[PDB]
Amino acid sequence: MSPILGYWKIKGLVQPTRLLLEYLEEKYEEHLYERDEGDKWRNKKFELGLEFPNLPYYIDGDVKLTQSMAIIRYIADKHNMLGGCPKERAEISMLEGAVLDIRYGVSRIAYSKDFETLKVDFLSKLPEMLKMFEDRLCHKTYLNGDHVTHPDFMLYDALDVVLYMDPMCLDAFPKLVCFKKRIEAIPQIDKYLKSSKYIAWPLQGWQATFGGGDHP
Amino acid sequence: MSPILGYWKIKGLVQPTRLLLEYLEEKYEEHLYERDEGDKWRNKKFELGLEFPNLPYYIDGDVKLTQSMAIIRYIADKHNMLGGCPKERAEISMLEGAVLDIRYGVSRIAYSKDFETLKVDFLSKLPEMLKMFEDRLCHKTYLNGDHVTHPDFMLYDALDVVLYMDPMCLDAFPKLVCFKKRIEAIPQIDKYLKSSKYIAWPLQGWQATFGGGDHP
Ligand SMILES: N[C@@H](CCC(=O)N[C@@H](CSCc1ccccc1I)C(=O)NCC(=O)O)C(=O)O
Ligand SMILES: N[C@@H](CCC(=O)N[C@@H](CSCc1ccccc1I)C(=O)NCC(=O)O)C(=O)O
Repeated sequence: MSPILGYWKIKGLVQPTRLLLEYLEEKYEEHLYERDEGDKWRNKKFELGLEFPNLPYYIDGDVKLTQSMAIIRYIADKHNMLGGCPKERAEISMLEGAVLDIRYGVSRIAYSKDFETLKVDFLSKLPEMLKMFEDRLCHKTYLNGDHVTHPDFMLYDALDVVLYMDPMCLDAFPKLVCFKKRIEAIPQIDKYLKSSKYIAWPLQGWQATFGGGDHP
Repeated sequence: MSPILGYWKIKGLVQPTRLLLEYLEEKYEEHLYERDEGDKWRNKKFELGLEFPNLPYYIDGDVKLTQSMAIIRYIADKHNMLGGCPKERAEISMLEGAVLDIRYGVSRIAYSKDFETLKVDFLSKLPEMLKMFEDRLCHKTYLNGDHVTHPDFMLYDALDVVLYMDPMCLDAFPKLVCFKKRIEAIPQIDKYLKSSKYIAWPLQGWQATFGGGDHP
Protein backbone atom coordinates (compact mmCIF):
# COMPACT_ATOMS: atom_id res chain seq x y z
CA MET A 1 0.00 0.00 0.00
CA SER A 2 1.46 3.31 -1.21
CA PRO A 3 1.75 6.22 1.31
CA ILE A 4 -1.04 8.79 1.12
CA LEU A 5 -0.29 12.53 1.21
CA GLY A 6 -3.35 14.70 1.80
CA TYR A 7 -3.64 18.45 1.18
CA TRP A 8 -5.38 21.24 -0.74
CA LYS A 9 -4.79 21.24 -4.49
CA ILE A 10 -2.40 24.17 -4.13
CA LYS A 11 1.34 24.47 -3.58
CA GLY A 12 1.12 25.77 -0.02
CA LEU A 13 3.07 24.04 2.74
CA VAL A 14 3.45 20.68 0.98
CA GLN A 15 5.10 21.59 -2.37
CA PRO A 16 8.64 21.01 -0.97
CA THR A 17 7.55 17.59 0.33
CA ARG A 18 6.13 16.56 -3.03
CA LEU A 19 9.47 17.50 -4.62
CA LEU A 20 11.52 15.48 -2.06
CA LEU A 21 9.34 12.42 -2.75
CA GLU A 22 9.87 12.79 -6.50
CA TYR A 23 13.61 13.26 -5.98
CA LEU A 24 13.92 10.10 -3.89
CA GLU A 25 11.76 8.36 -6.46
CA GLU A 26 9.32 7.27 -3.76
CA LYS A 27 5.86 6.07 -4.70
CA TYR A 28 2.86 7.77 -3.14
CA GLU A 29 -0.77 8.71 -3.76
CA GLU A 30 -2.37 12.08 -3.13
CA HIS A 31 -5.72 12.97 -1.57
CA LEU A 32 -6.25 16.43 -3.02
CA TYR A 33 -9.09 18.67 -1.84
CA GLU A 34 -10.50 21.07 -4.45
CA ARG A 35 -11.35 24.67 -3.60
CA ASP A 36 -14.98 23.68 -2.94
CA GLU A 37 -14.24 20.47 -1.01
CA GLY A 38 -13.79 22.21 2.35
CA ASP A 39 -16.77 20.21 3.60
CA LYS A 40 -15.52 16.94 2.12
CA TRP A 41 -12.44 17.43 4.32
CA ARG A 42 -14.23 18.49 7.50
CA ASN A 43 -16.25 15.27 7.43
CA LYS A 44 -13.03 13.23 7.33
CA LYS A 45 -10.83 15.33 9.64
CA PHE A 46 -11.42 13.29 12.80
CA GLU A 47 -11.84 9.91 11.06
CA LEU A 48 -8.32 9.22 9.76
CA GLY A 49 -6.63 8.25 13.02
CA LEU A 50 -4.52 11.40 13.22
CA GLU A 51 -3.54 12.42 16.76
CA PHE A 52 -3.43 16.03 15.57
CA PRO A 53 -5.82 16.44 12.59
CA ASN A 54 -4.60 18.97 10.03
CA LEU A 55 -3.59 19.57 6.41
CA PRO A 56 -1.25 18.23 5.17
CA TYR A 57 -1.24 14.69 6.53
CA TYR A 58 0.81 11.64 5.58
CA ILE A 59 -0.39 8.07 6.04
CA ASP A 60 1.42 4.84 5.21
CA GLY A 61 1.86 1.36 6.66
CA ASP A 62 4.04 2.75 9.46
CA VAL A 63 2.93 6.20 10.54
CA LYS A 64 0.14 8.77 10.56
CA LEU A 65 1.55 12.28 10.72
CA THR A 66 0.54 15.93 10.51
CA GLN A 67 2.57 19.19 10.52
CA SER A 68 4.27 19.66 7.16
CA MET A 69 7.75 19.91 8.71
CA ALA A 70 7.39 16.68 10.64
CA ILE A 71 6.42 15.01 7.37
CA ILE A 72 9.23 16.26 5.14
CA ARG A 73 11.76 15.45 7.88
CA TYR A 74 10.32 11.93 8.24
CA ILE A 75 10.67 11.18 4.52
CA ALA A 76 14.22 12.57 4.64
CA ASP A 77 15.02 10.73 7.88
CA LYS A 78 13.94 7.43 6.34
CA HIS A 79 16.75 7.99 3.81
CA ASN A 80 19.37 9.03 6.36
CA MET A 81 19.30 12.62 5.09
CA LEU A 82 18.82 14.59 8.34
CA GLY A 83 22.52 14.68 9.28
CA GLY A 84 25.14 12.28 10.63
CA CYS A 85 25.86 14.01 13.95
CA PRO A 86 24.43 16.73 16.24
CA LYS A 87 26.39 19.55 14.58
CA GLU A 88 25.37 18.65 11.03
CA ARG A 89 21.74 18.09 12.04
CA ALA A 90 21.66 21.58 13.60
CA GLU A 91 23.13 23.04 10.39
CA ILE A 92 20.28 21.50 8.41
CA SER A 93 17.66 22.68 10.92
CA MET A 94 19.13 26.16 10.77
CA LEU A 95 18.69 26.10 7.01
CA GLU A 96 15.04 25.05 7.46
CA GLY A 97 14.20 28.01 9.69
CA ALA A 98 16.01 30.60 7.59
CA VAL A 99 14.05 29.42 4.51
CA LEU A 100 10.73 29.51 6.40
CA ASP A 101 11.32 33.11 7.48
CA ILE A 102 11.16 33.96 3.77
CA ARG A 103 8.32 31.61 2.82
CA TYR A 104 6.19 32.47 5.87
CA GLY A 105 7.09 36.11 5.33
CA VAL A 106 4.99 35.98 2.18
CA SER A 107 2.03 34.11 3.64
CA ARG A 108 1.69 36.46 6.61
CA ILE A 109 0.84 39.32 4.22
CA ALA A 110 -0.63 37.58 1.15
CA TYR A 111 -4.09 37.50 2.75
CA SER A 112 -4.48 41.19 3.64
CA LYS A 113 -6.56 43.58 1.56
CA ASP A 114 -3.63 46.00 1.88
CA PHE A 115 -1.17 43.68 0.14
CA GLU A 116 0.58 46.43 -1.85
CA THR A 117 1.54 48.51 1.19
CA LEU A 118 2.74 45.40 3.03
CA LYS A 119 4.52 44.10 -0.07
CA VAL A 120 6.66 47.25 0.02
CA ASP A 121 8.07 46.85 3.52
CA PHE A 122 8.58 43.14 2.87
CA LEU A 123 10.63 43.58 -0.29
CA SER A 124 12.73 46.11 1.59
CA LYS A 125 13.74 43.34 4.00
CA LEU A 126 13.91 40.38 1.60
CA PRO A 127 17.40 41.30 0.27
CA GLU A 128 19.24 40.87 3.60
CA MET A 129 17.55 37.48 3.93
CA LEU A 130 18.48 36.38 0.39
CA LYS A 131 22.11 37.45 0.77
CA MET A 132 22.63 35.06 3.68
CA PHE A 133 21.80 32.25 1.25
CA GLU A 134 23.76 33.94 -1.54
CA ASP A 135 26.86 33.73 0.65
CA ARG A 136 26.09 30.24 1.90
CA LEU A 137 26.19 29.18 -1.77
CA CYS A 138 29.40 31.06 -2.55
CA HIS A 139 31.38 27.83 -2.84
CA LYS A 140 28.76 25.11 -2.32
CA THR A 141 26.67 23.41 -5.00
CA TYR A 142 23.75 22.87 -2.63
CA LEU A 143 22.92 24.28 0.79
CA ASN A 144 24.69 21.47 2.68
CA GLY A 145 27.49 20.71 0.22
CA ASP A 146 27.72 18.36 -2.76
CA HIS A 147 24.57 16.38 -1.91
CA VAL A 148 20.95 17.53 -2.00
CA THR A 149 19.04 17.79 1.32
CA HIS A 150 15.42 18.77 2.05
CA PRO A 151 16.17 22.44 2.81
CA ASP A 152 17.23 22.63 -0.86
CA PHE A 153 13.67 21.97 -2.01
CA MET A 154 12.23 24.34 0.55
CA LEU A 155 14.48 27.17 -0.65
CA TYR A 156 13.60 26.35 -4.24
CA ASP A 157 9.90 26.67 -3.38
CA ALA A 158 10.53 30.00 -1.64
CA LEU A 159 12.36 31.47 -4.66
CA ASP A 160 9.67 30.23 -7.01
CA VAL A 161 7.27 32.22 -4.83
CA VAL A 162 9.08 35.50 -4.16
CA LEU A 163 9.74 35.60 -7.93
CA TYR A 164 6.01 35.79 -8.70
CA MET A 165 5.76 38.68 -6.25
CA ASP A 166 8.73 40.41 -7.90
CA PRO A 167 10.47 38.94 -11.00
CA MET A 168 13.54 41.08 -10.26
CA CYS A 169 14.24 40.21 -6.63
CA LEU A 170 17.10 37.93 -7.72
CA ASP A 171 18.91 40.28 -10.15
CA ALA A 172 21.61 41.02 -7.58
CA PHE A 173 21.87 37.37 -6.54
CA PRO A 174 23.54 35.31 -9.31
CA LYS A 175 24.29 32.22 -7.16
CA LEU A 176 20.62 32.02 -6.16
CA VAL A 177 19.48 32.43 -9.76
CA CYS A 178 21.83 29.53 -10.60
CA PHE A 179 20.77 27.43 -7.61
CA LYS A 180 17.19 27.60 -8.90
CA LYS A 181 18.21 26.41 -12.35
CA ARG A 182 20.36 23.63 -10.93
CA ILE A 183 17.41 22.19 -8.96
CA GLU A 184 15.40 22.13 -12.19
CA ALA A 185 18.29 20.43 -13.99
CA ILE A 186 17.96 17.44 -11.66
CA PRO A 187 16.44 14.64 -13.81
CA GLN A 188 13.69 13.62 -11.38
CA ILE A 189 12.59 17.22 -10.74
CA ASP A 190 12.54 18.19 -14.43
CA LYS A 191 10.39 15.15 -15.15
CA TYR A 192 7.95 16.07 -12.38
CA LEU A 193 7.68 19.70 -13.42
CA LYS A 194 6.70 18.53 -16.90
CA SER A 195 4.39 15.72 -15.74
CA SER A 196 0.62 15.78 -15.16
CA LYS A 197 1.08 15.77 -11.37
CA TYR A 198 2.74 19.20 -11.08
CA ILE A 199 0.42 21.85 -9.57
CA ALA A 200 1.60 25.27 -10.80
CA TRP A 201 -0.95 27.46 -9.04
CA PRO A 202 -2.16 28.77 -6.69
CA LEU A 203 0.78 29.61 -4.41
CA GLN A 204 -1.39 30.15 -1.34
CA GLY A 205 -5.03 29.45 -0.64
CA TRP A 206 -7.40 30.50 -3.42
CA GLN A 207 -8.88 33.33 -1.32
CA ALA A 208 -5.56 35.15 -0.88
CA THR A 209 -4.97 38.62 -2.35
CA PHE A 210 -1.58 37.41 -3.62
CA GLY A 211 -0.82 33.97 -5.02
CA GLY A 212 -4.52 33.16 -4.95
CA GLY A 213 -7.25 32.57 -7.53
CA ASP A 214 -7.76 29.58 -9.82
CA HIS A 215 -5.30 30.99 -12.36
CA PRO A 216 -1.90 32.82 -12.44
CA MET B 1 34.16 28.30 28.11
CA SER B 2 30.41 28.20 28.85
CA PRO B 3 27.96 28.36 25.89
CA ILE B 4 26.48 31.80 25.20
CA LEU B 5 22.77 32.26 24.50
CA GLY B 6 21.86 35.67 23.11
CA TYR B 7 18.39 37.23 22.96
CA TRP B 8 16.13 40.09 24.05
CA LYS B 9 15.42 40.26 27.78
CA ILE B 10 11.93 38.88 27.19
CA LYS B 11 10.45 35.38 27.11
CA GLY B 12 9.79 35.32 23.37
CA LEU B 13 11.12 32.43 21.28
CA VAL B 14 13.87 31.37 23.68
CA GLN B 15 12.02 30.76 26.98
CA PRO B 16 11.54 27.02 26.21
CA THR B 17 15.27 26.71 25.46
CA ARG B 18 16.25 28.35 28.73
CA LEU B 19 14.03 25.85 30.55
CA LEU B 20 15.56 22.81 28.72
CA LEU B 21 19.06 24.02 29.68
CA GLU B 22 18.03 24.35 33.33
CA TYR B 23 16.38 20.92 33.23
CA LEU B 24 19.50 19.24 31.85
CA GLU B 25 21.51 21.21 34.39
CA GLU B 26 23.71 22.61 31.64
CA LYS B 27 25.88 25.64 32.31
CA TYR B 28 25.53 28.67 30.06
CA GLU B 29 25.81 32.46 30.00
CA GLU B 30 23.30 34.87 28.53
CA HIS B 31 23.83 37.98 26.39
CA LEU B 32 20.59 39.83 27.06
CA TYR B 33 19.63 42.95 25.11
CA GLU B 34 17.53 45.51 27.00
CA ARG B 35 14.58 47.26 25.37
CA ASP B 36 16.83 50.20 24.42
CA GLU B 37 19.82 48.14 23.26
CA GLY B 38 18.51 47.62 19.73
CA ASP B 39 21.55 49.54 18.49
CA LYS B 40 23.97 47.63 20.72
CA TRP B 41 22.76 44.50 18.90
CA ARG B 42 22.81 45.89 15.37
CA ASN B 43 26.49 46.78 15.77
CA LYS B 44 27.27 43.16 16.70
CA LYS B 45 24.89 41.33 14.35
CA PHE B 46 27.41 40.64 11.59
CA GLU B 47 30.46 40.31 13.86
CA LEU B 48 29.73 37.06 15.74
CA GLY B 49 30.51 34.57 12.98
CA LEU B 50 26.88 33.55 12.47
CA GLU B 51 26.08 32.28 8.97
CA PHE B 52 22.51 33.53 9.45
CA PRO B 53 22.55 36.45 11.95
CA ASN B 54 19.43 36.60 14.11
CA LEU B 55 18.04 36.53 17.66
CA PRO B 56 18.32 34.17 19.44
CA TYR B 57 21.79 32.80 18.80
CA TYR B 58 23.81 30.12 20.57
CA ILE B 59 27.60 30.04 20.64
CA ASP B 60 29.88 27.49 22.31
CA GLY B 61 33.16 25.72 21.63
CA ASP B 62 31.51 23.60 18.94
CA VAL B 63 28.82 25.50 17.07
CA LYS B 64 27.38 28.90 16.19
CA LEU B 65 23.66 28.65 15.56
CA THR B 66 20.57 30.78 14.93
CA GLN B 67 16.85 29.90 14.56
CA SER B 68 15.38 29.11 17.98
CA MET B 69 14.18 25.65 16.89
CA ALA B 70 17.56 24.60 15.59
CA ILE B 71 19.01 25.61 18.95
CA ILE B 72 16.59 23.82 21.26
CA ARG B 73 16.85 20.68 19.09
CA TYR B 74 20.66 20.85 19.22
CA ILE B 75 20.74 21.00 23.03
CA ALA B 76 18.25 18.11 23.12
CA ASP B 77 20.13 16.18 20.44
CA LYS B 78 23.36 16.44 22.42
CA HIS B 79 21.54 14.48 25.15
CA ASN B 80 20.03 11.89 22.83
CA MET B 81 16.53 13.31 23.36
CA LEU B 82 15.31 13.76 19.76
CA GLY B 83 14.09 10.16 19.34
CA GLY B 84 15.62 6.72 18.83
CA CYS B 85 14.20 5.96 15.37
CA PRO B 86 12.47 7.70 12.43
CA LYS B 87 8.95 7.07 13.77
CA GLU B 88 9.66 8.42 17.25
CA ARG B 89 11.56 11.43 15.89
CA ALA B 90 8.55 12.29 13.70
CA GLU B 91 6.26 12.00 16.74
CA ILE B 92 8.39 14.54 18.57
CA SER B 93 8.53 16.88 15.56
CA MET B 94 4.77 16.62 15.23
CA LEU B 95 4.46 17.73 18.85
CA GLU B 96 6.74 20.72 18.11
CA GLY B 97 4.57 22.00 15.26
CA ALA B 98 1.26 21.53 17.06
CA VAL B 99 2.61 23.57 20.01
CA LEU B 100 3.91 26.32 17.71
CA ASP B 101 0.51 26.69 16.05
CA ILE B 102 -0.73 27.82 19.48
CA ARG B 103 2.30 29.90 20.46
CA TYR B 104 2.63 31.57 17.05
CA GLY B 105 -1.13 31.98 17.00
CA VAL B 106 -0.72 34.49 19.80
CA SER B 107 2.23 36.38 18.34
CA ARG B 108 0.55 36.86 14.96
CA ILE B 109 -2.14 39.00 16.62
CA ALA B 110 -0.43 40.42 19.74
CA TYR B 111 1.03 43.31 17.73
CA SER B 112 -2.15 44.65 16.10
CA LYS B 113 -3.94 47.73 17.40
CA ASP B 114 -7.16 45.70 17.02
CA PHE B 115 -6.07 43.02 19.49
CA GLU B 116 -9.49 42.63 21.13
CA THR B 117 -11.34 41.80 17.91
CA LEU B 118 -8.60 39.37 16.87
CA LYS B 119 -8.42 37.90 20.38
CA VAL B 120 -12.07 36.87 19.98
CA ASP B 121 -11.71 34.77 16.84
CA PHE B 122 -8.52 33.25 18.25
CA LEU B 123 -10.05 32.09 21.52
CA SER B 124 -12.87 30.57 19.49
CA LYS B 125 -10.30 28.30 17.81
CA LEU B 126 -7.93 27.68 20.73
CA PRO B 127 -10.16 24.97 22.32
CA GLU B 128 -9.93 22.48 19.42
CA MET B 129 -6.16 22.93 19.51
CA LEU B 130 -5.93 22.41 23.29
CA LYS B 131 -8.11 19.29 23.20
CA MET B 132 -5.67 17.50 20.91
CA PHE B 133 -3.10 17.86 23.69
CA GLU B 134 -5.72 17.10 26.35
CA ASP B 135 -6.28 13.73 24.67
CA ARG B 136 -2.60 13.12 24.02
CA LEU B 137 -2.15 13.39 27.80
CA CYS B 138 -5.09 11.15 28.64
CA HIS B 139 -2.80 8.34 29.81
CA LYS B 140 0.69 9.83 29.47
CA THR B 141 2.62 11.76 32.12
CA TYR B 142 4.44 13.85 29.52
CA LEU B 143 3.87 14.42 25.81
CA ASN B 144 6.14 11.52 24.75
CA GLY B 145 5.56 9.15 27.66
CA ASP B 146 7.27 8.77 31.04
CA HIS B 147 10.29 10.92 30.17
CA VAL B 148 10.44 14.67 29.54
CA THR B 149 11.30 15.89 26.00
CA HIS B 150 11.72 19.43 24.62
CA PRO B 151 8.15 19.73 23.29
CA ASP B 152 7.12 19.51 26.96
CA PHE B 153 8.79 22.84 27.72
CA MET B 154 7.42 24.42 24.58
CA LEU B 155 3.86 23.44 25.52
CA TYR B 156 4.44 24.69 29.04
CA ASP B 157 5.52 28.07 27.65
CA ALA B 158 2.44 28.19 25.41
CA LEU B 159 0.04 27.52 28.31
CA ASP B 160 1.79 30.10 30.47
CA VAL B 161 1.05 32.53 27.64
CA VAL B 162 -2.53 31.74 26.61
CA LEU B 163 -3.35 31.88 30.35
CA TYR B 164 -2.37 35.56 30.55
CA MET B 165 -4.64 36.22 27.58
CA ASP B 166 -7.48 34.32 29.26
CA PRO B 167 -7.13 32.83 32.79
CA MET B 168 -10.07 30.50 32.08
CA CYS B 169 -9.00 28.88 28.81
CA LEU B 170 -8.00 25.72 30.70
CA ASP B 171 -11.13 25.24 32.85
CA ALA B 172 -12.39 22.46 30.58
CA PHE B 173 -8.94 20.88 30.30
CA PRO B 174 -7.96 19.22 33.61
CA LYS B 175 -5.05 17.14 32.21
CA LEU B 176 -3.48 20.30 30.78
CA VAL B 177 -3.96 22.17 34.05
CA CYS B 178 -2.18 19.24 35.73
CA PHE B 179 0.54 19.00 33.08
CA LYS B 180 1.42 22.63 33.82
CA LYS B 181 1.72 21.97 37.55
CA ARG B 182 3.77 18.83 36.98
CA ILE B 183 6.38 20.74 34.94
CA GLU B 184 6.67 23.21 37.82
CA ALA B 185 7.03 20.34 40.29
CA ILE B 186 10.24 19.26 38.55
CA PRO B 187 13.07 20.22 40.97
CA GLN B 188 15.29 21.99 38.42
CA ILE B 189 12.40 24.01 36.97
CA ASP B 190 11.01 25.07 40.37
CA LYS B 191 14.48 26.26 41.36
CA TYR B 192 14.83 28.29 38.15
CA LEU B 193 11.40 29.87 38.44
CA LYS B 194 12.35 31.08 41.91
CA SER B 195 15.91 32.14 41.01
CA SER B 196 17.21 35.55 39.93
CA LYS B 197 17.58 34.40 36.31
CA TYR B 198 13.87 33.86 35.59
CA ILE B 199 12.39 36.57 33.31
CA ALA B 200 8.64 36.77 34.01
CA TRP B 201 7.71 39.50 31.54
CA PRO B 202 7.22 40.58 28.84
CA LEU B 203 5.75 37.67 26.86
CA GLN B 204 6.40 39.28 23.48
CA GLY B 205 8.38 42.31 22.43
CA TRP B 206 7.83 45.37 24.62
CA GLN B 207 5.99 47.24 21.84
CA ALA B 208 3.22 44.63 21.51
CA THR B 209 -0.40 45.44 22.36
CA PHE B 210 -0.60 42.16 24.28
CA GLY B 211 2.16 40.64 26.40
CA GLY B 212 4.18 43.82 25.99
CA GLY B 213 5.30 46.66 28.24
CA ASP B 214 7.95 46.65 30.96
CA HIS B 215 5.46 45.28 33.50
CA PRO B 216 2.59 42.71 33.69
N1 LIG C 1 1.60 23.85 11.14
C1 LIG C 1 0.58 23.18 10.38
C2 LIG C 1 -0.38 24.22 9.79
C3 LIG C 1 -1.47 23.57 8.96
C4 LIG C 1 -2.40 24.56 8.28
O1 LIG C 1 -2.29 25.80 8.41
N2 LIG C 1 -3.29 23.95 7.53
C5 LIG C 1 -4.28 24.69 6.75
C6 LIG C 1 -3.87 24.78 5.28
S1 LIG C 1 -2.26 25.56 4.90
C7 LIG C 1 -2.70 27.28 5.42
C8 LIG C 1 -1.39 28.09 5.58
C9 LIG C 1 -0.96 28.44 6.88
C10 LIG C 1 0.23 29.19 7.07
C11 LIG C 1 1.02 29.60 5.97
C12 LIG C 1 0.60 29.26 4.69
C13 LIG C 1 -0.60 28.51 4.48
I1 LIG C 1 -1.13 28.06 2.43
C14 LIG C 1 -5.61 23.97 6.81
O2 LIG C 1 -6.51 24.29 5.99
N3 LIG C 1 -5.75 23.03 7.76
C15 LIG C 1 -6.91 22.17 7.83
C16 LIG C 1 -7.76 22.40 9.05
O3 LIG C 1 -7.43 23.28 9.85
O4 LIG C 1 -8.75 21.67 9.18
C17 LIG C 1 1.32 22.37 9.32
O5 LIG C 1 2.33 22.85 8.80
O6 LIG C 1 0.87 21.28 9.03
N1 LIG D 1 12.93 32.14 12.94
C1 LIG D 1 13.80 33.03 13.68
C2 LIG D 1 13.07 34.36 13.92
C3 LIG D 1 13.94 35.32 14.71
C4 LIG D 1 13.25 36.63 15.05
O1 LIG D 1 12.07 36.90 14.70
N2 LIG D 1 14.02 37.42 15.77
C5 LIG D 1 13.56 38.71 16.26
C6 LIG D 1 13.13 38.64 17.73
S1 LIG D 1 11.81 37.46 18.17
C7 LIG D 1 10.43 38.30 17.27
C8 LIG D 1 9.25 37.32 17.14
C9 LIG D 1 8.96 36.78 15.86
C10 LIG D 1 7.88 35.86 15.70
C11 LIG D 1 7.08 35.47 16.79
C12 LIG D 1 7.37 36.00 18.05
C13 LIG D 1 8.45 36.92 18.24
I1 LIG D 1 8.76 37.66 20.24
C14 LIG D 1 14.68 39.72 16.16
O2 LIG D 1 14.59 40.81 16.77
N3 LIG D 1 15.73 39.37 15.39
C15 LIG D 1 16.95 40.17 15.34
C16 LIG D 1 17.18 40.80 13.99
O3 LIG D 1 16.36 40.61 13.09
O4 LIG D 1 18.21 41.47 13.87
C17 LIG D 1 14.16 32.29 14.96
O5 LIG D 1 13.30 31.59 15.52
O6 LIG D 1 15.29 32.42 15.39
